[PDB]
Amino acid sequence: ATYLIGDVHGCYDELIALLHKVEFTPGKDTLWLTGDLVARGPGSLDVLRYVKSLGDSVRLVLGNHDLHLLAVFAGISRNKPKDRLTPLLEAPDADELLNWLRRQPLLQIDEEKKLVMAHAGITPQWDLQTAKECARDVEAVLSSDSYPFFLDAMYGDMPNNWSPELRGLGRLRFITNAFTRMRFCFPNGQLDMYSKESPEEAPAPLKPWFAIPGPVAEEYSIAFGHWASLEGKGTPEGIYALDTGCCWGGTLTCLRWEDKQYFVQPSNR
Ligand SMILES: [Mn+2]
Ligand SMILES: [Mn+2]
Repeated sequence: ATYLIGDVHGCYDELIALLHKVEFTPGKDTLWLTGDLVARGPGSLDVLRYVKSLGDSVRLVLGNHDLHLLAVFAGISRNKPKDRLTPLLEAPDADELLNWLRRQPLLQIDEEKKLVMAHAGITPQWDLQTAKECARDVEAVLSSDSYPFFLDAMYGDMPNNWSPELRGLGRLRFITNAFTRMRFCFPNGQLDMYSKESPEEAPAPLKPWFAIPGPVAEEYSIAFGHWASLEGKGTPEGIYALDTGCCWGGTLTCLRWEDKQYFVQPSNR
């Protein structure tokens, strides 16, 4: 069976309880995770140890908190107490866990399931070939010996409009923002990097990225996490918003792909 779970955010107990509810069995089943494995919840260290141990039984995409953890580890960014990352950063296997984490994808594609995953979704300004190339380019910098320079460069809110002509720092920043921070778009597909509200709470003319017809969404189902204020609701056919806010006191959601059946684990608080 194939299971897809939204942002875990260090909620190790809820993750394991949900996997036991569906009797997840590595070697028979595959787990897809929308990223943001770490921060806010208490068990980021246990989450990373477990997800790394799954090997080929898990298909991960990196989220914005996963990249932020890497930036803290590399001395690029300051550790925020609220993120609760210190046990992971101080662990004796921190190097092993985080060198594994930075090698993971930003984008997963299964052609037989006609299924795409990324943390925030797929901007409507990208076709599939472009999304693949952009994921490959950022994955290459993150997996390289020089990844702290990219982590430092990734911070920024501009440019917010895609063009194949983008080069350099702006190209990489846009790619990172589209895969890991996107929520709202302007009508022309341009990213808005400020509003984090629900679609009904947002100011005009902002619309969800998935409300703008895009070439990927026209041919593939898209699963994503990230947008907790969406509460997993309000999406069109073929768009699966899996982040129901476990770390915020919401729920952890798991979708089984074969029958589109949902399983939910309440937050422990
Ligand atoms: Mn998140
Ligand atoms: Mn996120």
